[PDB]
Amino acid sequence: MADCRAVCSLNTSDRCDFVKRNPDCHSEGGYLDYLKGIFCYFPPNLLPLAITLYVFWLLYLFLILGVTAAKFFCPNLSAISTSLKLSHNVAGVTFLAFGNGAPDIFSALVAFSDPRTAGLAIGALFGAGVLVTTVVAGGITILRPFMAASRPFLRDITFYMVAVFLTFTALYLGRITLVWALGYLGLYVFYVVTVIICTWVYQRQRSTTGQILLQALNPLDYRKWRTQSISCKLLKVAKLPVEFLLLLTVPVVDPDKDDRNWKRPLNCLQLVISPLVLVLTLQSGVYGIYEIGGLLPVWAVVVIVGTALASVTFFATSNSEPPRLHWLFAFLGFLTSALWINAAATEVVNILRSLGVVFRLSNTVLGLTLLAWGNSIGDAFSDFTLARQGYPRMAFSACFGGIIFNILVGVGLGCLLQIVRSHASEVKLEPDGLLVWVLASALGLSLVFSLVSVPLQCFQLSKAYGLCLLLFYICFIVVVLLTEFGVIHL
Amino acid sequence: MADCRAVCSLNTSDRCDFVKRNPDCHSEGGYLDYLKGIFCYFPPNLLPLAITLYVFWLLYLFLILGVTAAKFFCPNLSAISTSLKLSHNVAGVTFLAFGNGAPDIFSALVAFSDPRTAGLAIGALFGAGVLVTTVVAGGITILRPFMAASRPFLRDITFYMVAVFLTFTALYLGRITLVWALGYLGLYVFYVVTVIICTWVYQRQRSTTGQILLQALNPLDYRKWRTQSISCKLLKVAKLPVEFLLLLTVPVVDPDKDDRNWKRPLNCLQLVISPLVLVLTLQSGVYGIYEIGGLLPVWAVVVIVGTALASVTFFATSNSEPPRLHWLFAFLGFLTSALWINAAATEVVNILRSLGVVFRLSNTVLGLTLLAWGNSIGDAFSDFTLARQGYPRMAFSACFGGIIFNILVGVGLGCLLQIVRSHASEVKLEPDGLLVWVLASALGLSLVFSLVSVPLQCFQLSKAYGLCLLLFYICFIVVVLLTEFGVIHL
Amino acid sequence: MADCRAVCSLNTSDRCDFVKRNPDCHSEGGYLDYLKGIFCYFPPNLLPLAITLYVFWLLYLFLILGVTAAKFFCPNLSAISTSLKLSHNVAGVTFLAFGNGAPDIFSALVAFSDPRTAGLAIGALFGAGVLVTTVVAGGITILRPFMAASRPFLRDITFYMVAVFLTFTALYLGRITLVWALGYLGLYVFYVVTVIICTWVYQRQRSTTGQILLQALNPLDYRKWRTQSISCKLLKVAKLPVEFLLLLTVPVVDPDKDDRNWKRPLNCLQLVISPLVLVLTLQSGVYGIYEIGGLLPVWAVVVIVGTALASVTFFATSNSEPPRLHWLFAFLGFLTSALWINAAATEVVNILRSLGVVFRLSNTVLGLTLLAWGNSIGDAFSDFTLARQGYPRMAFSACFGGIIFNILVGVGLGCLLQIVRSHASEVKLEPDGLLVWVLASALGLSLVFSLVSVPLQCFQLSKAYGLCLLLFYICFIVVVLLTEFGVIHL
Repeated sequence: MADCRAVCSLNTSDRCDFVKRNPDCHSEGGYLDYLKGIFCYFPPNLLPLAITLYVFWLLYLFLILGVTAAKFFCPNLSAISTSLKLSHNVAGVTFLAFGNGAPDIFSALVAFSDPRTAGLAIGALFGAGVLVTTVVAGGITILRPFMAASRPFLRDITFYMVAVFLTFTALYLGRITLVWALGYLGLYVFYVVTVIICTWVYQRQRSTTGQILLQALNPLDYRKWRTQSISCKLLKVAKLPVEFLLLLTVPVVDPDKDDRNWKRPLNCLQLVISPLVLVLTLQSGVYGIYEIGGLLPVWAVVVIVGTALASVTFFATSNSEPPRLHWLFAFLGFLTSALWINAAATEVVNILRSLGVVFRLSNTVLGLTLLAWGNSIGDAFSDFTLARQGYPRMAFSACFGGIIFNILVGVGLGCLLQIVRSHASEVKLEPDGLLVWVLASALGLSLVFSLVSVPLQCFQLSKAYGLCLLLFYICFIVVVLLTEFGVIHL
Repeated sequence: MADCRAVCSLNTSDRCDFVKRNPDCHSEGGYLDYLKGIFCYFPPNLLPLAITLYVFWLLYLFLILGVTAAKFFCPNLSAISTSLKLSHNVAGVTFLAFGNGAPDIFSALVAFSDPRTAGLAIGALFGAGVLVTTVVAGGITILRPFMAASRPFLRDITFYMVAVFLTFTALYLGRITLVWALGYLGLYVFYVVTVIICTWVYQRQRSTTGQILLQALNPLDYRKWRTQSISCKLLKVAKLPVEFLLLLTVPVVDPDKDDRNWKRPLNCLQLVISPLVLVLTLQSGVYGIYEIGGLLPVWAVVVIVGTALASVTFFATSNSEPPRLHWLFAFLGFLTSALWINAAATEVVNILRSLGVVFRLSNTVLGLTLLAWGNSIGDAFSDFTLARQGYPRMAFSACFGGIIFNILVGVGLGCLLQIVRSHASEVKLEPDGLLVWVLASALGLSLVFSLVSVPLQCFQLSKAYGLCLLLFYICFIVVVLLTEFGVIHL
Repeated sequence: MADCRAVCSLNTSDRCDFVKRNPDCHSEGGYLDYLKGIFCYFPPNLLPLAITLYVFWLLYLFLILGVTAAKFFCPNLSAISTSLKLSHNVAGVTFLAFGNGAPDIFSALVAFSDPRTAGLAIGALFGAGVLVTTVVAGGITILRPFMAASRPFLRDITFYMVAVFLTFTALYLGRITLVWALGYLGLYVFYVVTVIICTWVYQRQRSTTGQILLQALNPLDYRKWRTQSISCKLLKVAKLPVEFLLLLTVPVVDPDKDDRNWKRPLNCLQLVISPLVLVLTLQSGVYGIYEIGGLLPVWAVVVIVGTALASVTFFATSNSEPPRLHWLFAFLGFLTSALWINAAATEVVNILRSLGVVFRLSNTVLGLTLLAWGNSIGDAFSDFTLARQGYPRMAFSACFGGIIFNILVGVGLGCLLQIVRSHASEVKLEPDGLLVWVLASALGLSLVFSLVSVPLQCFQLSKAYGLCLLLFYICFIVVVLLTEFGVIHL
């Protein structure tokens, strides 16, 4: 079984056949085989043509994540937070945490499925934790200075430190048993229960149709369209199709407007469209193709129920006033929106992974540097967007809550599933070199620096904190890159 | 002669006898031993519980240093500074320097008594210097931004750099003679004389009884007691006994009040209590028990003289007006207060040292770290408290004056005493590894960074300076810890 | 051929003869042989007194660069910028860039003349780039906070990154051909053309005699002279001769005054003095003595033409009103002033080089530490002075424009001249150790940190950016020094 990279040294005539019968280059989770397109479709003598196009494609992806987070994800999450009268810390700890941590948990599971890649998975988790706790927090503090909550910050950082030290001990022992995974799950459940109980205790003390449908689906404001410059007009033309598709798919609820963005026919159609998208997209449509008893597919029952509910709500409410349950739509407008993030992020990885092969690079770098960046690009986008809109407290609290979520839930679930499926009494962790311990030391240093600096700063997070964190991360990345290339021997 | 740690692998029945028979399991400073209590006094099984108790004890110690510095040390020192019309720089250079540097000098002497531990002593001095010049200054600048005096800062940093480079040369030569120690003493005397002369030259240019006694000893304000929360009430109850004892022992003079905290009967009793405490505590009752000619003990003459003076001042002054020499009491209220710091700090070390055995570590690096932290914990407390109260200039100047004091006086006195006692022509310094030179390079880097940054900042010390110093110290500590564990081979 | 340093171990009687017949450790550029003066002139038994004198001399040099930049260079450059209505970015990109980069280009040429020193030359270029991009920018931001232009900053940093990566690739290949040098020259020409075109496009969118001569040459204001303190008076007395000489030599044009500093007789004499100085200075007289086919010397024609022009302008204008071409004088008042910088900087190097020969100074590294500092001392002085006067944008833009200038033009011209003179098809670059790659990684890290930080800061360059850069540079210098002395083995 020759390596996949050997297709580069193999004759151009047989490269496509080698790919068709070569494994170790068929990552999934995406939708398009990029290596296949490079090596079989586009003219063999235009290698670069596909390349530059892909680069452009990559840039287009960074536009999509720029829009979905700016217009639909953050406003829906803010409406959810306002409707339930939740504090910023609680919302950041639970909702943004789940939305930013689901892909990381899925990647951790798919990596823990193979005992060989357990070290790669734990290293990727540590790298993502380092990146989020340093660079995301730094940008959050720099973009919008603010004052953080003292008690929730101390509580969250203490819980995160406990979780990190438990993971450190588990890695040092080189093995994880059933008891460890059960303890991780119990610790996360206890953290959530403590959040809810403390928040509750603190809360007690203070005491025609068609034209409106076409207009709602029009993303172009002609009055605004007329006054833009040439570059702005071109950017708007580029953004138009994806914006129209997202408007068609993702509902939005904004409490800042008197009408609360109520578009009765559009919302009724979305009540059918969004669940269908969810079932047809989750797990790449495995549940969509699933048949209930071999007679009725899941998607058919889904569309039937959606159409029934849409007809009921169409005949139940009027155009003038939005129903009292309108905020529930925001929940849907959240969930689907989060999905529109995740898939996009996956595609970004499918870019970085592939082009990489063109220039064979070390996994001691591909799996630890680029994989964590691809996993946390959605978190970075969402946190920066929320910081710009005017909610720094929530994003800053999520910056630790989400990472606690990934570490605890991902490690525990992966270990439990590996134990149950393989019927093994333990899962063995193989430490691949000293780079894992370097990552661990960097994470510990970042956590200690934050815990020492923020209370000493009287909880007024200025820009110097973020700038110093940025310097630290850049220096750490440079040190790691120098170590991998053999310049520094440890 | 087996190592003391071997008591851990030895049978539980003979552990107490093993501790008793070996004098090396003994530490001089503490009023109370700890390893003996862990082994013999406690039930062998309840080993964790006792440990937790000690942890609690440690926390209680951090409370004591929190009170003595906040209520008695800093106000007395401020009254002393105001009475003599001294500038902030002068007071920080002399008085706070002596008060924060006496334990470091004592430790340096007790370490230089043994030629083997000379390298450990010089490394501890360098580590304490690094910690004070970086972390203490960083916290001082972060807690309260201010504008520092340019000329005294430049003078102090130049003198400190000269002293550090002289120590560097002495260490490189690997030997210290009588001439070197005499030069160190002469340099410190010249520094003090220059301070006095320059300060003098500048200003010339600019041109019933019982009820009051019981009330003075009551630390509880009932009106204030009623309005505190449950946690605050519990904290006050915990602080009450030590506060009462300190009020009984340490006089305080506050010029901010009209009466200047004049409690005539309490002060008269303190005039006898404080000297008795000084003689009975200094050198662990060493001078404490000595007898004058074998007939009259020192403490008896002390109490006789104190009672005579107390009777004289009782019959000499009235309750209405405080005597013109009242500020002299502040001097006493300073000295005893400083002692109340030092002993406490020692106890903290007796915690860190001990528990260490149970989970021993690398004394080579640890001696350098935990020992310096224990020595400088009092300096850190005093400087942070003074910065909070509103005197950043004085603490910032002390941050260099005190370290000049420790380096010069400790090294010179240790070398002189070792030469005189052992009748040797020189004292040999053995460089233990490259970690000493790493410490030296870190100290030099910190000094160069300060000397380049502060003048370039127009002497307006902001928070970024301290935050950057904190990052530097954390990174340096992480690098040292990684080097000691064999991850990085030099 | 024994090394020059061997003169130190050789007998004092033959040291001067050895120097007279010693070809190594020598260099030409200044107007003095410092080693000859140390080892032959001053009494052989007074090694130190003379050394101290040189130290004083060095300090005097730092005074000269302090005056010429403060009084004549920056005001003339500001007048040039104001007269042509140039933006700050354009002026910093072209004029200050040439003035600060001419000596670096000359040193790069004189180093590329020898194929052995190509690695030393490229390392010196990288070190100067690192120092300017970090420390100079840090001081510029700290001394005067400001808001930078976004688009020119992004453009300049992108061009600099492209140039640095091209140099990285050329060094990795270990060879430079004619095509590479021609591409470097074409890239610099394209950069200049893009600057001019973009700048042009933007603005289109917005749409008796004797007494006055003696008074002009008097640098002492008696009214101001009377009120200074003793130290200030001594400093003024020390500065008087060089100030008088510079007033005699360098014309100055200040648009802030109504008369625009018009001194008709002094300017007429300067019209002859300045060109004569230029011809009989640059190239240390190299073109200085060449003859016109023996028909006449160049200096004679120069003084004849200067006297003719001076007579014409003397008979052409009056004392009351300055001519419309007066701003052209500023151009001259710029160029000669820049020369008064360059020579001084060279002398500084002739200090550092020499005293160093006395010591066992290194070169592998030192040739890159002290040489870059000596080359960029003029740039640092000019940028700090311009930042103090109130033009931070121009100096900050020059901080990248000038370095682009040195890298591109110096490398291209050196390679082209070496190829043409030696008739070789390529120039071979020998990488001397890993320190060159360490320098490259440091430069890349600094550039990445700037490109990530400045846009994230909303282009409001505060003091924390500069302070963090200063910390980074100090740490990097300490790491390099530790690596060279064998403490850290790579």
